[PDB]
Amino acid sequence: LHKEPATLLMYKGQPMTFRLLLVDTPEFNEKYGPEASAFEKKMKENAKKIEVEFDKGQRTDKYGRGLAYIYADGKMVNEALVRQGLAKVAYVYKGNNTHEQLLRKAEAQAKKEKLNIWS
Repeated sequence: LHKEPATLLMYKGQPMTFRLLLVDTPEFNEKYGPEASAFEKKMKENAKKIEVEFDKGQRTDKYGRGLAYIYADGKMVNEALVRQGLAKVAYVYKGNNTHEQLLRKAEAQAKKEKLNIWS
């Protein structure tokens, strides 16, 4: 796996929608929805540099969205949302799952700390 540059996303010169692989933030109309969006936006904007990392499976979902691990100055958005209790670890049968245990760990930390979603 490898990281690629992106800018505020602009990927290889085009804007695409990106989805956060292996994590399920609540939607805008759900509890913690707004706080999840706001955590994520701030982390992206304040970042000096943004990077996208594809997994070894499909690169796009059925909606056309990039399935990726997104990194702000070397910190994984996906994981930090999850650690904040602001996303749950998503289900995956197989394939696009390389950071699963890393992310499970964060969730555990968040759950035992009773943060946001777990409360």
